[PDB]
Amino acid sequence: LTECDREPIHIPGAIQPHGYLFVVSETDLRIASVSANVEDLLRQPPASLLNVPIAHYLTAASAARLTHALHGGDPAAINPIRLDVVTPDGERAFNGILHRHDSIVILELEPRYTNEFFRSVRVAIRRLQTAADLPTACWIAASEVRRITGFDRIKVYQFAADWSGQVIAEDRDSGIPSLLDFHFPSSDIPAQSRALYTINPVRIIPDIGYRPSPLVPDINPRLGGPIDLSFSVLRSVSPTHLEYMVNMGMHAAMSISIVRDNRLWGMISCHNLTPRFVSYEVRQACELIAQVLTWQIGVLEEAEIVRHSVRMRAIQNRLLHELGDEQGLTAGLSRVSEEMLALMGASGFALCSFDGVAAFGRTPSDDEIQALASWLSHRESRGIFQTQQLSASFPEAEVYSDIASGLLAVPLGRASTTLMLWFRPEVAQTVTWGGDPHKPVRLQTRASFEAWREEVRDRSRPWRSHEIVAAEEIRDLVVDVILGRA
Amino acid sequence: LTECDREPIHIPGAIQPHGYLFVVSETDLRIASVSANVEDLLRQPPASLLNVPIAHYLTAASAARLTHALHGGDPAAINPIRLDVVTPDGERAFNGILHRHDSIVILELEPRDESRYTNEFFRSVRVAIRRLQTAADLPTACWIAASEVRRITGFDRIKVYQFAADWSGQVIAEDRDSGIPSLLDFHFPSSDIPAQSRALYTINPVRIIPDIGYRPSPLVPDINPRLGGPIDLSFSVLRSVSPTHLEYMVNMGMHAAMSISIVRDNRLWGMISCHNLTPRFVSYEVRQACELIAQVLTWQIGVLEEAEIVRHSVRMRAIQNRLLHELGDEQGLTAGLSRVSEEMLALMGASGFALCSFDGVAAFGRTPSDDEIQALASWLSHRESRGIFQTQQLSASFPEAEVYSDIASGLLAVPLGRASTTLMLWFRPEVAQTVTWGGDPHKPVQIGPRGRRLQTRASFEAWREEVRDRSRPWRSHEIVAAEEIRDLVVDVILGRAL
Ligand SMILES: */C=C/C1=C(C)C(=O)N/C1=C\C1=NC(=C\c2[nH]c(/C=C3\NC(=O)C(C=C)=C3C)c(C)c2CCC(=O)O)/C(CCC(=O)O)=C1C
Ligand SMILES: */C=C/C1=C(C)C(=O)N/C1=C\C1=NC(=C\c2[nH]c(/C=C3\NC(=O)C(C=C)=C3C)c(C)c2CCC(=O)O)/C(CCC(=O)O)=C1C
Repeated sequence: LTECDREPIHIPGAIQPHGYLFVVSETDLRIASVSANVEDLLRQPPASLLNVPIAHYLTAASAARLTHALHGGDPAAINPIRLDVVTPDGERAFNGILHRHDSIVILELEPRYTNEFFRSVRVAIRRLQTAADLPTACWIAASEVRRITGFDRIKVYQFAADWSGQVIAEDRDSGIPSLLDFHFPSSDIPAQSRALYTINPVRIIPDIGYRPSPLVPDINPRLGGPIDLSFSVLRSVSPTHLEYMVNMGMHAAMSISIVRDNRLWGMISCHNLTPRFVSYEVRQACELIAQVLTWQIGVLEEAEIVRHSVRMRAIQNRLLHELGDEQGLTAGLSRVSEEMLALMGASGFALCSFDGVAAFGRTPSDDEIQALASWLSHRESRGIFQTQQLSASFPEAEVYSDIASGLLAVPLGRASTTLMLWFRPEVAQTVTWGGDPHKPVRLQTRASFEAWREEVRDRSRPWRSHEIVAAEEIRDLVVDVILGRA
Repeated sequence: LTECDREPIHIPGAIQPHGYLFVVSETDLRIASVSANVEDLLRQPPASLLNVPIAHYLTAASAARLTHALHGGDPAAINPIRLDVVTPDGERAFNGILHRHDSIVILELEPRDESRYTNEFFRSVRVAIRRLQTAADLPTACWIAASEVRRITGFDRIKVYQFAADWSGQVIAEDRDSGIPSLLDFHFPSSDIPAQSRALYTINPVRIIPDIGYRPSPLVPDINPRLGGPIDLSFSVLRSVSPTHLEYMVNMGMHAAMSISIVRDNRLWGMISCHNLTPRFVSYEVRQACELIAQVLTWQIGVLEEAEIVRHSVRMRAIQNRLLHELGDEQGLTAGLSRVSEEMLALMGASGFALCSFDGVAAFGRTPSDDEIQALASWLSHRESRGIFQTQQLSASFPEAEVYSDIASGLLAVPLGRASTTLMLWFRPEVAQTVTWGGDPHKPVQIGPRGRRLQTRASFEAWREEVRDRSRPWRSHEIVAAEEIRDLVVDVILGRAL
């Protein structure tokens, strides 16, 4: 497990030959380190070229652009820089991808779009923005990716709390295999890969079986440690993970992080049969989709709540009056119980006092919710508690599996414990993974990615964010009436 | 027309007889005043009920439901309240709409118009909302709110009306039943919803006139038991409205009207106006969902705006890049602009732009003469603002620009510094557009019998006008790329101190 976490993926001393790197002390822009693969391009030796002014390499026009872009700077949205390299053959040019990190400066060379193009992306974005829900937004995101990257398969993979994931949307060309609901374990994106991706959000491997060029030399020329190659686009990628890809059987891979409030939310993973490369530009457009999709994630969240303000208004009104006039509160509840229970996805709900309990629907008896309450107190919040699987973190609960696998708990008090608990019952479901996910490898890639299935119990259906808000708006009501009457 | 503005619509002495008003001195909730039409429900007469336990008129449960609602105090979202009124003739059930104002309590009773609101209804508004939220652009979204409103209120015609800088507006979306006359795109003058109306509508967002030919029951009496003045029915739903307007409506062919305000950043943005040929009433519960649609619509306007921006990062990011690299790297900034000009212009949606200092001018595209921009910029200096300036008709505020109207009626002026010495101006040329009106907008009223200024004009047929002197509207997103372009010019210029 944690052995997977421990590799340095950021320092390999190597790259991907579909491009050419350089490191520079900037003052006159002297090549402080360069990559092996350079020789096929200028036909000269390798360490010879160290401490050499880059500029005589660059057509006049080009060289000047480089220098400016460095302090060009506004707003470090200088990439890509169109360069032309002076050479033995004659006129041939590049896209240049420059960055600074750890007091050294890196420049990478990569291969070189119209009014028709922007429009393609504009409409990508429109569709995404007008998506009705999250599953649908993800799909639009997958295909618009697919459409503009020409890849055989796009997946939107979203992390679960445990850093296991699930492919929640896919789009593939006719005659390409599918991973469309598959889960995969945390081993698959180790804690370090993950954390790198949270700040470097796009990466590509245009041929998964590349010829790794190393660096002449591999040292930081101004701080003298290992070269930290994190924000290099050409940074050669862990061999571990590499065979992994011939295993899936895809001869190219790209992926764009989905980052949401600085926590990685998921990835767009992209697979093609033949090797394939697409220009920086397209990856940029991809990242801009990925971005929009991230933003949408929340607007869909706000929207889902609104869609449901209506029962809510109505129910408030009823609930209000129906509790309003009766000579008991506890009574007043019973009457609206069902529509409420129905509003929440729920089979039952309790109110546990220090001094008793009021139970409604499918719940555990009076004795044991007070047990449940007692337990709730310790948790490292006095805010809402929620889960689909109670017994995961409360093994005393495996018994209510049948009727409370899922619990929503809302305190009335600002930090008081007199609570409203909503229960939901088990719902068995079947999840499919890569292979025996109890056998994910530490060592190399596991052999197989064919569907493997597993029967989960003691778990309720997920709590939707908006049902939570209604719990709250409901506590808000019982709170008021509870107050109004002393 | 400031007299049209002076008619005080919140102090009539009457209500609309489809409902019954009250007002109560509050402890024992004794009745302090009522409307004439009360007579029809309780064969007794006004004064026989003045100052009495209102609850004497209610069932055990209703009275308490009311009383418990008197400090209901769950927001003021207690409305409507099921009241059951005891009567001579058989039993009578009302929707009760309680509110406080001018130091008193007012209660109104309106017809319950589902004896049950259902699960089918909830889904209908849910899908109304989903649609409204997934709209592609402001028009479509306006339209959606219209049809969905239409689906649940059933009125023959639903309009979305959007106000402009002068309090004229135009119908920008409409949905109607077959064979109902269309006022889509019709402009209307500010006179038609006069200032005071607008004000009330800004703080009171829904109103209905279920029959435009009603017999206004007045109130016995019209004295506030705590303030003794005339009674304020501002937030009374039942409030008999201006008769000026009432005539507007027969003159319009519609014997019922409901309208929900669209209120955005505490300014009246527009109205959803609903019209039916023959009278119609719709229940409190139904108006409330309409208001809910409007609010979803109100919010959606901004999401739409934001969305329109995001959609345009790409030309932007591009021009940004080509710019940085192409424009720094040419040995003039002037020279740089020269190049990226058309794309810029194209992104800007503009025929021309310049960069005048106090000490020079750099013009690109089709612009005014240098002398003429040099003067624009002086004038721009006296304005009391230092931010973006925008007009579709420059000559309206700067009449000396009439001359260049043909090539710059629209100006988007954006300052480099906070010191507004040197600015980047974008030009757009007058454009022909033909717009159509309610009636002639040049006599928006006529003198009524006895010599006053309150008659609605006789007709709302298309009147058309050719307008040639105003440019294309400056769009929110366009302004943004201007700001962004500015930001780039700045770096170069800064970068190049020396
Ligand atoms: C503990 C070693 C590893 C096991 C076992 C394993 O399965 N992976 C292991 C290490 C790494 N994976 C790296 C990158 C990476 N992994 C994925 C995994 C997926 N690709 C998919 O398409 C899906 C699901 C549909 C999954 C779960 C991706 C997308 C990536 C990023 C690159 C890409 O595939 O496009 C990785 C990082 C190496 C590095 O970046 O240097 C390691 C170490
Ligand atoms: C200055 C005298 C008035 C003229 C002339 C006039 O046209 N209106 C005048 C006064 C009032 N109008 C009132 C309410 C009101 N007006 C409108 C106007 C429109 N309705 C439409 O559908 C369109 C265009 C398609 C327009 C321009 C509306 C919508 C309303 C609100 C009621 C409704 O929905 O019909 C008014 C207020 C009376 C009150 O509320 O007491 C006054 C005084």
